[PDB]
This record gives sequence, structure tokens and C-alpha cells, in this order.
Amino acid sequence: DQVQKVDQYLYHMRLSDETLLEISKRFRKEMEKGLGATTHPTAAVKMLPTFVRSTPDGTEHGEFLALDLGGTNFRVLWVKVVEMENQIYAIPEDIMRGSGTQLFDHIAECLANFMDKLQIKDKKLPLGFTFSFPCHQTKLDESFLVSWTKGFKSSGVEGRDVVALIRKAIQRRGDFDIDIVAVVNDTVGTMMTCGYDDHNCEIGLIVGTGSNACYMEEMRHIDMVEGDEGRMCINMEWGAFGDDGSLNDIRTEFDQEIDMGSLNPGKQLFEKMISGMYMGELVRLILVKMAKEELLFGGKLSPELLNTGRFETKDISDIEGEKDGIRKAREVLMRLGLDPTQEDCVATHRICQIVSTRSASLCAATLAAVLQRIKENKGEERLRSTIGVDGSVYKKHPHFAKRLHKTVRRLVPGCDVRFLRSEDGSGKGAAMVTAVAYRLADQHRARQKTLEHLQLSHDQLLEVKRRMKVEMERGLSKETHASAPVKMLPTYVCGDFLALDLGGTNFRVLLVRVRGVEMHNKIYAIPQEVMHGTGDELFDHIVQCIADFLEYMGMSLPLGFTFSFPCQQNSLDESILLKWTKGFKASGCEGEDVVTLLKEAIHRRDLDVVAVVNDTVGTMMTCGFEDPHCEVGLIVGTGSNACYMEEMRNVELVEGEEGRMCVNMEWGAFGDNGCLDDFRTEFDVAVDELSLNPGKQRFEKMISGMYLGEIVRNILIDFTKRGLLFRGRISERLKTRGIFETKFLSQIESDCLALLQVRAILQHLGLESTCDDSIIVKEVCTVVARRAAQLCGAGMAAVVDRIRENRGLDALKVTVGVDGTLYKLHPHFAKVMHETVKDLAPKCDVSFLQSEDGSGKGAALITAVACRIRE
Amino acid sequence: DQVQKVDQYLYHMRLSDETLLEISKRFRKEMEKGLGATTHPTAAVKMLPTFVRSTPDGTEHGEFLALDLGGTNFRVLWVKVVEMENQIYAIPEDIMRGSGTQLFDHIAECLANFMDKLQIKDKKLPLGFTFSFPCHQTKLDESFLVSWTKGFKSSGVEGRDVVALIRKAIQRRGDFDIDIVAVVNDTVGTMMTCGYDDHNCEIGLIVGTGSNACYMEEMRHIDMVEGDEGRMCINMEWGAFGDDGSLNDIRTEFDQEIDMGSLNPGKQLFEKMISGMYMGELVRLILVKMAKEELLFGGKLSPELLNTGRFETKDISDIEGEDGIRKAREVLMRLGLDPTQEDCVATHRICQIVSTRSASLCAATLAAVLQRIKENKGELRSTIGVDGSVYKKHPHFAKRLHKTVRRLVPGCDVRFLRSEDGSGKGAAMVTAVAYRLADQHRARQKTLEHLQLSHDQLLEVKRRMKVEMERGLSKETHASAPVKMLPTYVCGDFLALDLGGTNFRVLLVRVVEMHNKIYAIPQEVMHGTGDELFDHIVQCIADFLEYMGMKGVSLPLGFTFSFPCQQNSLDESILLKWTKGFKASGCEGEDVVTLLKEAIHRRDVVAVVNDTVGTMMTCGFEDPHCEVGLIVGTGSNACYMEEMRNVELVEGEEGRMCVNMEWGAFGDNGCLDDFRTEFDVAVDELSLNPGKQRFEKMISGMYLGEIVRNILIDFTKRGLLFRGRISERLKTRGIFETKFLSQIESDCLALLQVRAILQHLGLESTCDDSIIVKEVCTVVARRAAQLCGAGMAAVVDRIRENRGLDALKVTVGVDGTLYKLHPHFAKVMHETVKDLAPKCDVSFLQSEDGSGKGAALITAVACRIRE
Ligand SMILES: O=P(O)(O)OC[C@H]1O[C@@H](O)[C@H](O)[C@@H](O)[C@@H]1O
Ligand SMILES: O=P(O)(O)OC[C@H]1O[C@@H](O)[C@H](O)[C@@H](O)[C@@H]1O
Ligand SMILES: O=P(O)(O)OC[C@H]1O[C@@H](O)[C@H](O)[C@@H](O)[C@@H]1O
Ligand SMILES: O=P(O)(O)OC[C@H]1O[C@@H](O)[C@H](O)[C@@H](O)[C@@H]1O
Ligand SMILES: OC[C@H]1O[C@H](O)[C@H](O)[C@@H](O)[C@@H]1O
Ligand SMILES: OC[C@H]1O[C@H](O)[C@H](O)[C@@H](O)[C@@H]1O
Ligand SMILES: OC[C@H]1O[C@H](O)[C@H](O)[C@@H](O)[C@@H]1O
Ligand SMILES: OC[C@H]1O[C@H](O)[C@H](O)[C@@H](O)[C@@H]1O
Repeated sequence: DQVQKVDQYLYHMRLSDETLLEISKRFRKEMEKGLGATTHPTAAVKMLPTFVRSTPDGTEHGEFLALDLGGTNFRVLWVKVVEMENQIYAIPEDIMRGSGTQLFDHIAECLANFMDKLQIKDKKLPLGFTFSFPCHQTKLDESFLVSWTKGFKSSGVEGRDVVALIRKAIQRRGDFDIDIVAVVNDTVGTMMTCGYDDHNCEIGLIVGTGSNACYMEEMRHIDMVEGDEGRMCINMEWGAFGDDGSLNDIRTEFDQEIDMGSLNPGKQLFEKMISGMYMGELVRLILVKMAKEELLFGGKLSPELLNTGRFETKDISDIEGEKDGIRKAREVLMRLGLDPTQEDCVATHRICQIVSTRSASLCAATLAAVLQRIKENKGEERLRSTIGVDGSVYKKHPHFAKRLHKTVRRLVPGCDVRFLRSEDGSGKGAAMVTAVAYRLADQHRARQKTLEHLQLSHDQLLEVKRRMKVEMERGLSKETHASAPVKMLPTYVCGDFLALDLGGTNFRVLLVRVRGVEMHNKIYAIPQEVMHGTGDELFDHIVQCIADFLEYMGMSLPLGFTFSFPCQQNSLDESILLKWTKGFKASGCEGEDVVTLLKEAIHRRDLDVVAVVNDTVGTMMTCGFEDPHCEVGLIVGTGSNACYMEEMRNVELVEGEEGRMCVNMEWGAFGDNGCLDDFRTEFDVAVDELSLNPGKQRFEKMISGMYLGEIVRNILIDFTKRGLLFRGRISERLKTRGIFETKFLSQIESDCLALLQVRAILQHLGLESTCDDSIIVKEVCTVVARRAAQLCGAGMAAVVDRIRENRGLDALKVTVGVDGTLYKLHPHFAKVMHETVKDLAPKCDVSFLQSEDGSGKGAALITAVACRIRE
Repeated sequence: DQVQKVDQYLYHMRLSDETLLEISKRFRKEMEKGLGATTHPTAAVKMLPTFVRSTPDGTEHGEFLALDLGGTNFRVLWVKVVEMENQIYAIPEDIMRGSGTQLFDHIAECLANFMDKLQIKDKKLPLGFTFSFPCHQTKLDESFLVSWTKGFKSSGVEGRDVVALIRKAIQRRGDFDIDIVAVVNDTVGTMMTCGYDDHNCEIGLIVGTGSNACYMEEMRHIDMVEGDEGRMCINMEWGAFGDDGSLNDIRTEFDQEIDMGSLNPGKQLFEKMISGMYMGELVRLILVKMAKEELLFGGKLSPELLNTGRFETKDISDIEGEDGIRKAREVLMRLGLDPTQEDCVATHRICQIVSTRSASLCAATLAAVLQRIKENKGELRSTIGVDGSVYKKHPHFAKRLHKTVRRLVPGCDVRFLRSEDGSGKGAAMVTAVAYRLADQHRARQKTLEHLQLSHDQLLEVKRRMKVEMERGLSKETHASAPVKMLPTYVCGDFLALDLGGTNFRVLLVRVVEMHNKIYAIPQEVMHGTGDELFDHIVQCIADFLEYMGMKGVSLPLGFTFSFPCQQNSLDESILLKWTKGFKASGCEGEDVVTLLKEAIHRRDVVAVVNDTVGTMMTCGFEDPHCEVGLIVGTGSNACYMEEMRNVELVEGEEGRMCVNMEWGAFGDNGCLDDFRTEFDVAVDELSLNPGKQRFEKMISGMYLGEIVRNILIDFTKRGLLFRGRISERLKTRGIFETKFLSQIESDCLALLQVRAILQHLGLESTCDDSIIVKEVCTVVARRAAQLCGAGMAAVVDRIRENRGLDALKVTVGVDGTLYKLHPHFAKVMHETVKDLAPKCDVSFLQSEDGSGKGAALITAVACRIRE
């Protein structure tokens, strides 16, 4: 009778499965639009990342404060991991629509109140803050309010970080303090409260003052967060669906008018059709219109019926739920100053049903789109999913839940789906999220506490420079030379040619035609066998290489031998190998004169071995050919070392106090006496002790390409076994030596790269790493290479200020010729070191010329000098 | 039958289609590795963008110089559109391998000389620079050398912009100058010289000193370039295929030894198996091994044979193409050998195997290129442009390739087109385009310069406002004045109305508690009659009281009426003119209180205030120093507290009165026409109120988008945007709403996002289109902000001078959707006020509650007067 004419009147608020399924297809399209990098800014449904990546583990423990803000009751809670305590606090409408300062002032006063009450005012606890509004966050411990919704409207919060505003409020008091703050939306918090009981909970649903839902989406579909691994909770903010007009064929004149009367007009239009803040008024407006048209109350209207907000959603609930539902309808209408007729009262009851059945069916529509998406993500033929729910409408309306459960299960019949009702509220799930924020905060702090040991301050680097300086004196003084770590070895450096370059990445033989300088070469591999074997086999091979090269070259010539190891030179052509370094370990060579060994090996098969030089010395000469001022050699490659022009007065191991001689410092051994043990870490010790030459080349082991990877690797390994990286499992391939080679350290730290890019390279090296594992590894490397650069820089600082003090000069212009694969591949080493020298040696103007022709050119030039000498 | 003894020994050098197919599957994977943003950094095949989006067009014309560098012959050319003239110049081996400076001086010299040859030295011509090496570029007119390859090794060039280096070379001369330089790989130039002849040319191949190919790829697959519209030529740099060891089961021990003796060890590993620089030496290394194992020449080995580079690629070519075996004898003999007729048979076969693997390796990677182009299109009729010594000169290389590849990709109609003019022709074509783009950009900039105002220009606008402010305040001049300086007569529970902004509101203000409801004003009413409008207004007022639960109760009402009104008192205001979009009949010239009262009769108006004035008061409720009101929304206007002795239209010289400036009409006497552009004129002349509100029309949110749109239309029809296509949607008034203008200019948006916003508006845009649109909006909103600042600067300095102060501290209350939505307007105006009015310390307070609050507060101070 009345029932069937209300249904014809409100025909367009009674929604078929056909239109419901259409609505959910549109919503789906809005989900994708919101998640896409390029369409997201134009998206009504914002699909906001939350950085909640999982439901609880069960490993969460701790004591927490919480706040629950945005629903019908503002609540301050205390949670232990579950023991909970809470108290509801009132927020006056004038504060709800006052200044942010006022708002957060209030929250902070309430919080203080509660801490006193529980007697914890002096504890500094972490805080799980449920903030039921759309927020921009790039991590758990921040959230920038995008927009207020519902009945909030404080000036100056929108665009600001609610964690900062609340801290600032607290610190305007001094009363108390808090630790880390994690911020979750209420949908997220509710998912987390429920997933605490059923870890399969993947959706969070709120039907209360407003309506919204989050869900767990695949990271590969979340364009706005770098990463493709696993899932992350997306707060959809679905209340703003249709804010672009997408549901105008669904919206009626009554929704339009609710909108015209709203605090946030134009906005949250889907919500305005569903949520409890709006439902009662929707029904007041349907009644008012019907009464103006003379279809109810015989065309009469009280002023209470016309007065906004007078018909409550509580009244919808009550009317639809009381056993005398007609009598309850009558009771409400009489509080509105009417005398309705049994007929009127059946119409009123029926509008309540129509209004609230649409609310349930709209949610069903969009929920059905989210379940379909989740079904496609899992790949599975029919799906299993748990939705966690809170809110006054779902909890208190007598039928909403049922209608929702039914409508959904019909719209998606290939779904198995359990609805869990939240009993404890969002604060619990918000404590679970802060469990993790805290953990992550703590692990980070632990990682940088370790990496702080590998960071040196200006003053530590002045001290490293000073120590280098007293070690330089020690090895130059003949009185102390035998006992010195830094040997400061006299080099005796004061046509067509052959050259050898032995001891870096490549062994080359070279033809160096001087007239300018024309250079040829061939690289010759030295097999692991020969390299591990006897002096005879090595030099046999060297000679075999020379012979091949002469044929290759279509050709007996004078020879400059670049031999990049510590040698005692008694003259330019007698060099005795003190010890092998780097990776060389051939027998019957140390303590022998390598020219003899070479000559012996040539006899077996002749040539004119005129000079033997270190790579530093060869590189200095290659570079000084371009530049009068080049007085120093530096190598930063496989090993590291430096030579420079010392004064003969200071070179006590060579008779003569006039003129100059180049000194090969062999600085890699700096620290072999203990003189750097306060700067050395447990990782430097591990690299040293597990090396071929333990207790030796300690400086170089902190600097050079052969060793950094191993500093890094030993660190990464330490972190993982402390649970701070790689989910705590030590890949048997991280147990593997030498994986972190100069190329894959210089790449990882390139700053033209983005993070997935860096992740690409780590992936590519055969270590399986998340974007989180990869920012760590990248920092561990940046740190190890920065220290290397700076130590090298402090060593060099020592060298330039020495040359300057040796000449009594007040300032020094000088060039340093440089080579080595680390120096020339690594994005920052070169600059960090040049910067370090600039800071630590102010009275020196050092220029670093990178060698483009290798040591073999400069070796050719000292041989050519030696030759002209002996003629 | 050495022929079969050779094949079993050189077995891993004879490639079955099974291993060519694998190679191509691998190469396709490396193609996708290099194109992908996350994997590009570590891709061995770099897949480098060239910024060539198209083969020639017939639209190319001009006189270009050209350089051709990195092949066997360095050339300088002159191209006119085709007439060509060229000269080859030697680059010595010590210069090729000397220093950057030295290499570039030499190129500068040879250029200078060529210009003397052709007598064309006075000229400043653009130049197409074919530079045959891997280069990073983000535009046609730059190229940063990634790495030397082949025989080059000049220091101080890797990492630098070869256009910058060549420029420093020429100015170190002074001898001459050049215009715009565009740089292309030689694959790209070779694709482009053939594309002039055949416009279906989509690949560019080079098999010569080195080997490399480029192709037209879909922009949607080029992650490394922002955009997905159309295509772009990608310089694959496939010579480096295998550099990460991805071909180490194909590569042999000879390929390894070639690499150990090369200038660039470990790089260009795929090239080293193919190209001419390497093929002769490859064959020599095979002869030298076989001889050593006593398999040829009875193991008797000459020094020539053992000497690097004595077996040339010309020797391979000659042998395969002349009696194969008498030519091999002759060559082997020249290398000091004494060959049997069997040795001569091996040698000739070795040559075949090595030159056939070369062609086959190319076919395999080229197969994959064609499959990819197939998929892109959706079906395959492609032309390949080719060049390089090995292809041009060697007898069977081309045919081996055409066969191997046409066999490898069966569903394909692939014309191979040999280039006879060389890269320079196609590089001049690309340069034609670079020049054009430079020119179009220069035209656009020149236009927008008209909307950019200097500090001095803005001081002049401030000054001119100052004089119109005086003009309007004075009784002797006020009837002439465009800036009207209207006296406002501003010195429990209330109603308010808020009319003339984006939303019409009725309010209940409880003295502060505020409620409101928006009511729509349909087009019927908007362009209807005064009677219908006020009837509507009164229907809404009546609705509101019911809604607010006080039906028919008579409250004192504050009417915010956002139009120029002569106020004879607070409760008597005569509408001078409609502005913005209002147009109801029989209203202008009438007392809006009377028209209100009348429509009430058909079913207590204490005060009528402008929105600037209500906003001044809404804001002053919380800040004593707020004595100015500003609106930048649909329109723009300001009001402020004047000294009664300055207000000549009101008798009295004591105290202060608010003056509603109605500054939107500044310029209606012609006083800004030197700052007004053709697009301002157009916006005015197609407005409802032509000739009126001219200042406002350069500032406010109803108009700014129409100025933008007009600039975009002018650019478009001038060929400078949207491919000169005037999208029909572009012709739709009002599309550039304030929310979109604000969004477009956000510093958060990547460019693909800006573009996405425009396609949402309904405008088809390339990323390059979006660059231009964002800038035009940026320039227009910046001028708007700045003009507003010049205006406010006048007003605040005025309040100071009026009180003989030397420093003023003052708040401005502000409202309007442009002011509050736009990312930079607020800031840019505040800055401008700061710069133009330095003796004043101006704070701007944003109204949170709308004009209605202020209007109700004025009313409450009215209701006080009369008690
Ligand atoms: O608006 P209502 O009915 O209070 O429902 C939503 C609220 O429900 C509460 O149970 C939760 O703790 C809140 O986080 C949530 O916002
Ligand atoms: O150890 P690396 O990386 O190969 O670099 C150092 C070597 O670099 C080469 O460039 C020099 O020619 C060698 O003399 C030197 O030993
Ligand atoms: O290296 P080659 O054999 O000269 O072949 C490739 C060259 O061929 C020429 O014809 C082109 O004009 C050059 O741009 C290109 O470098
Ligand atoms: O034209 P807009 O953008 O709506 O802004 C101006 C309007 O802003 C409203 O907020 C004010 O209350 C009105 O009085 C004013 O006219
Ligand atoms: O409180 C329930 C929902 O209300 C509104 O939709 C809010 O904007 C949203 O953040 C929240 O989840
Ligand atoms: O390769 C550079 C350096 O490596 C090692 O440290 C050698 O000991 C040293 O002599 C050499 O200069
Ligand atoms: O000249 C042919 C090719 O030679 C080398 O491979 C260059 O790296 C490449 O850029 C060029 O196209
Ligand atoms: O709304 C702001 C301004 O818009 C228009 O310029 C009106 O002329 C003016 O009265 C108003 O203050």
C-alpha cells in the first residue's frame, strides 16, 4: 500500500544487481587510475600508500600509547603486547572547527590527562596514532593530511605532518614526551586489529561517521612506491568516488542537497550516500519533500521536521530494529512535533529501509571490485579473503551487516569471504604497526652505529695525516729505517724502447717509440698456475711474452720494467724484491733481484734491461711528461701507494746531500706497526687476518680495489647475522670472497641512479635484495669508499705538506700523476680525496693528473734518460 | 679437401641457424635490457636515444655545413636542400690518439679550409655533425661522448659535449662562426640519407671500420625518454653486445686474442667479430696458429705473417672476389711465405668462414630488430639504410646477409637500400629540424616576453594605481575615474548572504558560531530579471530559516554583494554595473536593498557590504592590524581603511572609512594598454563586459585561463604547438579552470602527469606540448600575481603616506579560490609587495570563514549604532 508507493517514489535509490555490478566495474577503473603514476593526480579515488606491508607476525611486543581520532569518539589508549586501557575524550565542535594549534593543544592535554590517570606521565613511549583522514605518507612515522572529511575543519593542518604538529603541541607543554609515532588510517588500524586474530585479513572496512576501506595490493601495482616485492596496504579513500561526476547518474536530488548543506561541499560524495553522518538527514530530506508534496502527514510539516539534523541515523537503526518498528517510527516523528498515522509510520519505516539498504549495497559494489582484484592477484579459481570491519553503522544498525554480507557474496559468487567484526578498535592494530616502526627505527640506528666507526672527522684525518708524516720520517732516517713500516724506498730516479707493466690488473708488454711518444702494447694473461708457481715459471712466461710481442711488432731493445711491488733498489738496474703484495705468491722470488731472475730467464731462451721502477714512479713520469709540475705518483687500483721527489739530504740511505731523488713510499704498509689500530674496525681485522699477507699492507687494505669489497662484505655479513639485513639468512654466495669488485662498487654508488636501478645491480651480482636491503648495501659501500678516499687524501695531504716544508716554501703548487682502476671508475673517490687534500693541506695547490697511457710510458722515459747517461 | 679440414678446425666459427636464432633471442633480451629504465644502467647494449623521431619530410630546407667523423674517411661537407660538395681530410694517427684539444683544432682547421675552398667563410651556417661513437644526448644539439671505440683515443673528450668542444675550437680561431649544431651517430645519418629517397626506411646499418645499427622504436618502449607518442630512432650500439660475457660460448680464442691486442680491451666484443678493422687480423691469427701447429706452410713462419696487421680486410675482399687461389698465393707470398696450392686453399676458406660469420652475426641481431619492428606495427615491409666499407666493398657480404636475414625473418618484405651520398645528407636533414625547433622555441619565448614585467614596469603599475586611487577618491574627478574608491560606510543572532563568488550562500551567524547552506542559481535566474533573481534569493532565505529551524523569524541581515555599488549609506547601495558572469536585467542603477525588500513583500536588511569588505572584517576579528581586504577568486578587488579627510565624497574629516576600490576596473581608461597584449584584448572583447574590468581580467580566475587558451591558440595556428592542429576543445571557453591552472603548475608533478592532466581536460598532448603549456600558464599566473602585488603595494604605501608614518605594519585579509589553490600566486604576490613596498611590513591572512562572518559583524555593529 504505502510501502509499494514509496518504492515507486524512491525507485532510483533502489539499486539492482545490474547497476550494482556496473558501479563496481567503474570503481575498479578508479582503483587503477589512483594507483598509476601518471593518472594518480587526476584520480578521485586516491589509493593512498600506507607502508603497512603485513598483518601481525606474532613477534610484536612492547608498551604503547595510542590516539584514535576521526570517528564518533576521540580516544587515548594504552596497549601492551594484549592488555589495553582507554578513555574517551570530548572534542567541542568549536575546536573541531577551530585552529590546528587549538586542536592539537587539546589532543596533547587529553593525552597528558590520561598518562597522569594511568601514572605513566614520565615514561617515554612510542605512539600508535589512528588518524581517520586521507594522508600522504612515505613512511609509517609521518602523515601529511591531504584533506579533512566528515565534521572536521581546522585551519592550517591540511598539507602538514600530523606527527610534527602533535610533537609541537606536546613540546608547548613540557609535561611529558613520546618516542616514535606511527600513523595509520582507521581502515588500516582496523585491518590490523582483526588480522591480529586472523592473519588472512586483507581488507579494512569502516562504515561509521564516514566510510572507507583499505586493502593489501601487490607492490608491482603500486606505482607510487618503488618496489615490486610482496604487498602493501592501500587506503583507497573511496568516500571520494564520484567526486569527479562518475556517479551522477546514481546520485539523486537528495544527495545533491545533503551536499549543498555539507561542511565539505563537492567532496566525499560516495560517502555522503552511505555513512552514518549523512543517512539520518538523507531520510529527513526525503520526508520533508514528500510532506511538501502532500504525500505524508497530509501535507503538513512541523518546524522540527524542517530543521537540519533532527532525524538521526540512530533513529534509522532504532526504527528498523525495534520489535514495534511502526511504534518506534511514531515515537521519532512525535519528537519531531508530528502526529502521524499508521500509514505515515509505515512510509517512514520504509524510507529508513530504502536509505540504509542502499548504503549497504553501495559498499557491496565497491567491496566486490576489491575482492575481484584480490582474486586476480592470487591467481586462484575461486578466492578466500577476510575483511575486518568497524564503525557505528555496521556494528549498531540491526540489518546493514547482513544485507552487506549477502549482497557482496552474490555479486562475487566465486568468492569465499569472512567478515570479522573488530571488538577492540583501531588502537590495537595501530600498536601493532608501531611495533614495527619502532623495530625498523631501532635496526636502522644499530646499522648506523656500526657504520659510525668507519666515518672519520676532520680532526681524525689531521691525525692520520700527522701519523703518516712521522712514519715518513721514520723510514727516511737510516737510524730507524729497518724498523719502519713505511719504507720510503730510494728508487734512483733523479729512441725505441720496450716496457713491461707487471702487478696491476693487466700484464702488458709495450713498444715505446720516442721522437712525441708513440706507444703500442699487448696484454698477456698470466694463468693461476704460473702465478702461484715458481719464479722460474713466472719469468719464463714473462720472457715468452716479450718474444711473442717482438714478433707481433715485426721486430733487441732497452727495457723499462714496471714492477709494482716493494723492491730494494741498490741502483736503477739492481732491484731486490722485499715481499710480494696484492695477490702475487710465487716462490724463489722474494729476497732475490728481479733483474737477475729476468736475465737468467732470458738466457734460457737477449735484451737490455736498463731500469726497474714501481708503478707509482712510472705513472709519475708518464704524467710529468705532460706537466713540469708533476712531482708525485699515486696509485689507487688493485693496491695503493705513492712516490714523490724527496731531497737527497733527507734520503739518508743514499750518500749525497745535493739534488733530488724519487722515493717509493710503499704506504700500503702504513699501520703495520699498530699506528692506526684505533681507526681500524673488526671488519678491517677480518679482511687482514683472512688475507695472504696477514698483518701486512694495512693502510692499503682500507683503501684499494682488492680489499674494499671485503670490508663491505664482512659488514653486510655482520648485519645479517644481527638480523639487520637480508632477513637474517647468509646466502652461501655472500660467504664468497671477492664478489664486490671495483666495477660493482663504483656502479652501486653512482648518483645518476635510482634505487630499483641499484637494486638491479645487486640482483645482477646474485644477491637477492629488496629495495630496503639495497639502500643499506649502497650506504655500507658509500661509507667504505668515502673512508678510503679520505684516508688516501690524508696520506697525500702528508706528502704535499712534506714537499712544501722540505723546500721551506710558504705555499706549494704541485701536480700528482694518478692511475688505478678504483680511482678512474669510482664516481666520488676522486673528488672526496681531492676535497680531503684541499682541507687538510691548506697551504698547497694540488692538481691531480689522471694518467691515460699507463706506467709503461714513464718507464720508457727513465730508461731513455739512463741510456743517454751511459753514453 | 683442406676445405673440410679447415671447417672442422674452424668449427666454432661456422654458425648454424640454431645458434644464430639463439644469438637473436639473446639480443632481443639485451634490447629490452637497454630500453628499460631500471636495467639500462647496466645494459651492455645501450639503446641510446637520438632524438630523431622521423625520416625526412620534404619540409627540410637550408644551407648546412656538415662533418663526418669516425669512419675510414673524415669528411667536411656542404649540403643545400639536394646539392652536396665534400672534401676528405686525413686525421693523423697521433692526432686520433692525441688530445681532445688537438683533435678538435684539426677539425676546426679542416672546416675553416673547406669554407675557404667554397668561399663561404663569412657565413654563419648550421652544421650536422655525424660523430660515429656512443654519445649521451637529451636533445639533437648536444652529445656527450660515452666512449671512444675503433681506432680513436683522444684524452679529455669522453664525458664532454662534442658540440661544446667544437665550439671552443672555432672561437680559438675567430676565423669564422657556425650556428646550431645537431649531432647524429652515422647509423642515424645513414638511416636518414636513405630515408630521403625511401621514406619507409626504419633501420640504419653500418658494417665498415666498426659495426652498429639503429632503428625506429616506439616511444612507449623507450623508458629512457619521457613520452609515449610516436617513435624515435634508437642507436643500439650493438658493437658492445657480449661485453658482459653474454656471447662467451660463441666467441673463440682468436676473438680473445684480437681483444688483448686492441686499443679498447674488453669493449666492443661483438664488433670485433664482425667489422673491417678486425676481420683481416682475425684471419692472420688463424693462419698464425695453424702454421704453429704444423698444419699449414709446413710450419715455416715468416716475420710478416707474425707482424700485426699485415693481413688486411682488403686481402679478404680481394681473395674472395677475383681465381680465389692465385690471389691467395700472391697475398701469402707478399707476407714472405712460400705457400702450396693447399695452403692457398685453406687461406681462401678461412677468409670465407670469417667474412661469412661476420655477415651472419649481423643477420642474427638484425633478425631480432625486424621481429621487434614487426610486433610494433602488428603484422612486415621495412627498408634498411646501409653503408660501410665491408658491405659496400666486400664481394659476398651483402648477399650473405640479405639471404641469412630474409631466411631468418620469413614473413618480411625487406628492401636493403645502399647509401651513395653518406651520412652528411641525412645529418643535414636532422639539422634542418634542430634549427626549426630552435626557431619555434625562439618565437614562443618572444611572445611570452610580452607577459613578463620588470621591476620597473611593476613600479610603474604601482604608480599608475596610486594616481587612479587619488583620482577616484576626489569629488572633482571621481565621476571620470575608472578606479572608483567607493565609500562603504564601514568605520546576538544574524543572517548573512554571500552573493557573487563561486557559491551563493545564506548564513546564520551566532555571536562565533556559523552555519550555511549553498543554493544554486540556475541559468534561468542568472540571466533572467532582477525580480526573478531576488525572488530566488528570497525563496532561499526562506528555505534557510526553516532549515535552521526558525521559520519566518525576522533577523537582521548582512548582505555580501560582490559587485560595484554606490553606497549612500550602509543600507542603501546602488548596483553600478554587473561584473564577472552576472547579467540579470533591470538591476544596474537600482538600489539592491529595495529590490530585495520588494521580493520579500511578494512573499530586516541592516547592511550591504562588498566581499573585500566582509573579508577585511572576517579577518580583522582575529587580527587588529587587518585594515585591507583582497579578493583573488572569480574576480579581483581590494578595499582598505581610508582617512575620512581623503574621502571627499563623504562630508567629514575625522576618523576612517573603508573604501571599496573596485580595482578590477583599473585600466578601463586605457592606462594599462601598454602592458596589455593581443590576448588580453581578445579576452576582453569576447567577454560579457567588453571594455570593463580590464585589470581584473589580467589577474582573476575567471579570466586567466582564457588568456592561456588564447596564447595556446595563437601558438598552435602559428605552427608552434599541437602540430598546428586547433583541437576543437581548445576552442571551448572556460576549460582552463582555476583548479587546473593550479594543478598544472605544481612542483610535484612529473611531466607525464602534467600531460595526463591535459588529456583529462580533453587536449591531446605530447610531453613537449606539455612543457609549453605549463610555461604559458606559469608566465600568465606569474604576471597575474605580480600585477596584484603592484596594486597592493600602492595600497599599503598609501595607508602609510596617509598617516605620515615611515614604517607600516599591516595585515591584509584574503579570500578567493585562485589565491588559495594556486601553488605560487600567494608567494609571488607577497614577494612583489615586499620588493615594491619596502617600508611596509605586510602580512596576508587567509579567511577561513568566508565573507559572511565579516558581513554579520558589521551588521552587529550597525544594530549597535541604533541603540
Ligand atoms: O565513526 P565511528 O562510528 O566512530 O566508526 C569508525 C571508528 O570506529 C572505532 O571503533 C575505531 O577505533 C576508529 O579508528 C574508527 O574511526
Ligand atoms: O691495479 P690496477 O687497477 O690495474 O691499477 C694500477 C696499474 O694501473 C695501470 O694503469 C698502470 O699501467 C700500472 O703500472 C699500475 O700497476
Ligand atoms: O668506417 P667506414 O668503412 O668508412 O664506414 C662507415 C662510414 O661510411 C660513410 O659512408 C658514412 O658517411 C660515415 O658517416 C660512416 O662513418
Ligand atoms: O570567487 P571565489 O573564488 O569563490 O572567491 C571569492 C568569494 O570567496 C568566498 O569565500 C567569500 O566568502 C565571498 O564573499 C567571496 O566573494
Ligand atoms: O572514518 C572513516 C573514513 O572517513 C572518511 O572517509 C575519511 O576521509 C577516511 O580516512 C576514513 O577511513
Ligand atoms: O699497484 C700499486 C701498489 O700496489 C702494492 O701496494 C705494491 O706494494 C706497491 O708497490 C704498488 O705501488
Ligand atoms: O661506425 C660504426 C660504429 O662504430 C663503432 O661501433 C661506434 O661505437 C658506433 O657508434 C658506430 O656507429
Ligand atoms: O569578488 C571580488 C570582486 O569581483 C569583482 O571585481 C567585483 O567588481 C567586486 O565587487 C568584487 O569585490
